[PDB]
Amino acid sequence: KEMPQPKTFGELKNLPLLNTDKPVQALMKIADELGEIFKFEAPGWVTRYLSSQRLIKEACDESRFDKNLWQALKYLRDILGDGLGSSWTHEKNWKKAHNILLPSFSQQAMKGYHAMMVDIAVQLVQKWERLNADEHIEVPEDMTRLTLDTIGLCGFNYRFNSFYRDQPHPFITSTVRALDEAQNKQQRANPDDPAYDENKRQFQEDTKVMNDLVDKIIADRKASSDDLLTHMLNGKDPETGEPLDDENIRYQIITFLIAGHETTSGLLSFALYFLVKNPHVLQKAAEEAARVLVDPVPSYKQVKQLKYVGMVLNEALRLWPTGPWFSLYAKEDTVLGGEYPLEKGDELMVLIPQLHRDKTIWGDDVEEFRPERFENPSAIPQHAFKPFGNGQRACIGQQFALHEATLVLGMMLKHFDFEDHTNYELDIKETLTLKPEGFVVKAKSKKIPL
Ligand code: HEM
Ligand SMILES: C[C@]12CC[C@H]3[C@@H](CCC4=CC(=O)CC[C@@]43C)[C@@H]1CC[C@@H]2O
Repeated sequence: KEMPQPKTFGELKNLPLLNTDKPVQALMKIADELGEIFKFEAPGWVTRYLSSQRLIKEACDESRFDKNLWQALKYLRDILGDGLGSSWTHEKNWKKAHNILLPSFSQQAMKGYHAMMVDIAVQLVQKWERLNADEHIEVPEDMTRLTLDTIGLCGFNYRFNSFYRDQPHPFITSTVRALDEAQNKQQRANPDDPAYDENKRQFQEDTKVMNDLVDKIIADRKASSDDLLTHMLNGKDPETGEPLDDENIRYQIITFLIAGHETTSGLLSFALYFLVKNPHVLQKAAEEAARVLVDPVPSYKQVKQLKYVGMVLNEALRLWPTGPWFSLYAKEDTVLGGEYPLEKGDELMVLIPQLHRDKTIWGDDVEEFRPERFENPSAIPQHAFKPFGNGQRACIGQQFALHEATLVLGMMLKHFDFEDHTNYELDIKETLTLKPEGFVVKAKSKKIPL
């Protein structure tokens, strides 16, 4: 009945427990101690963190709970406005943009993106083919080169040309710094203190970087396509008959450029990490890649046939879902789990990595990397596996991400053997989205021509 809560610090309430650069990992440790639900209060906000499938299945009932803008997401509205992921479900532009953009993620759209995804994937493989003997690969850095370029090209017919730069693209640097600031601002007792004026200035500078790139993309399109940008500019919502206005279009462009790259780069990076730490799994995945990818360019159908590679990616998303949060609020008063009364408006936060370690669902070996868990996906209980969120606010990009990641990981496993040459110790960096910081490998080419 009474809800668990970690210790408080006077008027700071629970906030000092989140003074860390790894908040999801810190909150997982609180869930370890307190169980499937605990309340957390800051001077500015209150939420309840959920970790069990039993309770999360209830939170995913859209007749009782709607998507909530949790604190860091509210901060991102300064950049993303009422773009798709940062709008309330009841905000006019959510359903409008959802209706206008959903056909850009049809299976037919995916088939149309395939050749562009191959273009960027081939650039990754060629970069690695061209390294010298004394070199290694910076894995998340190169995955982010690939995933930013892929959403640029597929979504906007724009080439970031990230493989032509040996430093991250400036859009990446500004994305990391802005999302890091949204993460950190949550932990500040007094965010309007002038101590944080320099953080505000930098956040505005990163916002201007993003908006300058949006201007270039828009100018490029004028000076040149059936893609996301086409639908932003020309589509009409079939419900309201209305188009997106120019202000919301700008928010959507930034929205898709950010969301289209970071979680997918983290996934590819974690997937490669788990493969080199589990060589027998790597061998099985590499065997599938060689058996299926018989042509120099993978076809759309061949990527759909990479079943074990798909299982590898799902299992990586099980252990470290790379956007590890989604938040709900109670639409009306209701009792959660038969035990915890909630009031209309009360916030819930789904701790996805902890959901994915629910032993009553997965068994006791929750920490083992075992892609065979996903051999028969219909055998996984409803709402036990939620790396893409829930309901009408689930990830619109889920099929895009998985097709890109399956294609790229398949080509990687076809073209190289991998060495964990530093015996890398997993260090998970959090800037809202997760990545294995510092993960490096050496690739030995299998000498298979493109
Ligand atoms: C493995 C990669 C990905 C993961 C783990 C992921 C995860 C998520 C999650 C958890 C949400 C729900 C957030 C919430 O409820 O507050 C979401 C929403 C979203 N994702 Fe992704 N995502 C991935 C890839 C992508 C890609 C490639 C795109 C774009 C092409 C994308 C665009 C979006 C957008 C626009 C939303 C908001 C949807 C809406 O509210 O209408 N994501 N994603
Ligand atoms: C806001 C957004 C959907 C929610 C994303 C956000 C990028 C950062 C992010 C990381 C997470 O760990 C949870 C999901 C969030 C909070 C995405 C940027 C554009 C998309 O609309």
